[PDB]
Amino acid sequence: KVETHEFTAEISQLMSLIINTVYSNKEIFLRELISNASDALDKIRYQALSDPSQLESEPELFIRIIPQKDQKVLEIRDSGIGMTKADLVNNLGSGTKSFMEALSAGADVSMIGQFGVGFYSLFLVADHVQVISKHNDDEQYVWESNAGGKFTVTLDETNERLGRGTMLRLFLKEDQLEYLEEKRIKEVVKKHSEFVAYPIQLVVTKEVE
Ligand SMILES: CC[C@@H](C)Nc1cc(C(=O)N[C@H]2C[C@H]3CC[C@@H](C2)N3c2ccc(C(=O)C3CC3)cn2)c(C)cc1C(N)=O
Repeated sequence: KVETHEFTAEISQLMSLIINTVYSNKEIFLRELISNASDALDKIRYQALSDPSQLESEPELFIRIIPQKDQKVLEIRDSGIGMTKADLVNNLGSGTKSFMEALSAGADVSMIGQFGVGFYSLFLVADHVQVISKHNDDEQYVWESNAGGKFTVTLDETNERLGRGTMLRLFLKEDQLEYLEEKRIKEVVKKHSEFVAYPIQLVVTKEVE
């Protein structure tokens, strides 16, 4: 059963801004999303210093990028802490207002991650997103959205089990399909995410002839 919720007004306004801006360095979306993954992996790793059974839901700590060319979808999966349904309905934090203000004063989009709202840079290159997530002691959910208006949260009894962590599915814009290319992904990872302290896997798929 689907639950529908409205974005705060400032989030809808941020989305509309990002999805329509003409920024010439849109590749930074991948850095912002890998930084969120890294942070989520740090959080589970450090909780597990007190309580190592927290890692049992998925013993590997990794980041995994899966272009799906048939679907025009770029997936980014991590085995970090994940998000509770509460994180998914009410959000985490106000970073959103503080970043539109910042843009007003000439701030660069590349600085979105200083304000904790790096997730939304994905709308530089995508017009729809699914967030699949699984937190310890809660269920697996799909959060889904176009850019502005409503988002939905749905109990996930259909998809592959994450074990623990998060998978973003970016539905790429027709002008940004280069982020399905292996060499483009590799060089953007190496340029902006060179010092991430977790392995970054990239899946290349030979599709059936
Ligand atoms: C603890 C996780 C953190 C370290 N990393 C991540 C953070 C995020 C992230 O930003 N999600 C938030 C919460 C959810 C899911 C996407 C988006 C932003 N949503 C919402 C939800 C609600 C609202 C609202 O208007 C409120 C109703 C009024 C706005 N936005 C993500 C997506 C992943 C990771 C990660 N890879 O693990």
